[PDB]
Amino acid sequence: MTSLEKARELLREFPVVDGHNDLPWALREQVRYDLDARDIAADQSAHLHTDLARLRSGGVGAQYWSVYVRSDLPGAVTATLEQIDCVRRLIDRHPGELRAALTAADMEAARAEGRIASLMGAEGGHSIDNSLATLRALYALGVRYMTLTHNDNNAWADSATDEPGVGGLSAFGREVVREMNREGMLVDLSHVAATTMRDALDTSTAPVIFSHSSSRAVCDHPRNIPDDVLERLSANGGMAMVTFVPKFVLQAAVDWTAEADDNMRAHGFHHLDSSPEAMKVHAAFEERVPRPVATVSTVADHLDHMREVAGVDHLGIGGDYDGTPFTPDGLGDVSGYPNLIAELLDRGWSQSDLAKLTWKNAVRVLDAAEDVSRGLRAARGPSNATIEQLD
Ligand SMILES: C[C@H](N)P(=O)(O)C[C@H](CC(=O)O)C(=O)O
Ligand SMILES: [Zn+2]
Ligand SMILES: [Zn+2]
Repeated sequence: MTSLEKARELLREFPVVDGHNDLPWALREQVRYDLDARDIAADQSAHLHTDLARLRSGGVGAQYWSVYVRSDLPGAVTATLEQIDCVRRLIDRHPGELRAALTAADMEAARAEGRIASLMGAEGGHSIDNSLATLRALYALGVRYMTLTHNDNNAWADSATDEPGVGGLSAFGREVVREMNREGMLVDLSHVAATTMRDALDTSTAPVIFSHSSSRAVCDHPRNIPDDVLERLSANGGMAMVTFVPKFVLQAAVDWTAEADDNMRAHGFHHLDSSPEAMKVHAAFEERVPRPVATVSTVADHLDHMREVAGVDHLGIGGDYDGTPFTPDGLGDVSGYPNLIAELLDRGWSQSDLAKLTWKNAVRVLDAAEDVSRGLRAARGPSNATIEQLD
């Protein structure tokens, strides 16, 4: 059979545990959670990267649904609760295809019955409003990982896409990691600065993850992971879940975006300005310089290097579907995973290597977080520390 046919067979046995899908945010922005307007039980290809049929075609067996909220707007906690509510509603609306998962055991139970294990991951420490009790509340509601920062620094952690702040993690930042370790919430290092990555690895007593980050050695961009950090994963026991974002994985795209941003500033606009006037400037740039397109090969290049440095037992996949506008050819939506697996097969990846990449590593890591949590919960009570006291 073809590599694609083989890929589908392999995924039927050990499906993909995707680390970051922003369907909730997309639903929030597109229809303000009017789920009937974007029923994922129907074909949503015209509006979203995600729907149930495409997830099945793509071989997704577990999904960490992102409950991301903007860090540049007030009421982050309320918004996070609304994002969590959206995930809960989706699970309740589609019992035949989805199953809520809070543990590694739940993930296996879902796989055994043929349902997509649905977990939640918060994206940005701003979601806890400098409150450890709030962190515990999010865990109680089902959140199983939290990206320490999003695109901007918060009071206790530095973002890779912001200027240096506290120098990685502040004293309270380390306290947050300790509490996440005690609760059993995975520390997600995507988005954070390299300094923050190292501070988190020094502090965490549990395996950490990168829900959606690729290789900095392959593509030099702050959102990607440095080799020195990848090297520490084997000891930490964590995993880096490769992402598909073109402007992060394709060199030409990284350069194009940098030049597009410079062009915006050249016209007196902040590179993130979305006004009609700013859009005119960007449109003119794309007119003379077409946007480069990434491919499955681009993503495979990152996985090959990540495997060499981090090890096959420390890799995963975090597509970032519905969280980013552009996608690599062959990975246009959630139904594309088989194309990536086929490419890896053509590159010599073994069936067991691939089962680890898609399913086994993710389950091991969540189980490890649970194991570390059992020990810490029995050893001490929860922290009542405040950011004022520590910082
Ligand atoms: C804003 C989304 N929750 P995200 O998941 O943070 C997507 C970005 C890339 C982009 O803006 O396209 C990233 O992950 O770094
Ligand atoms: Zn992100
Ligand atoms: Zn996101």
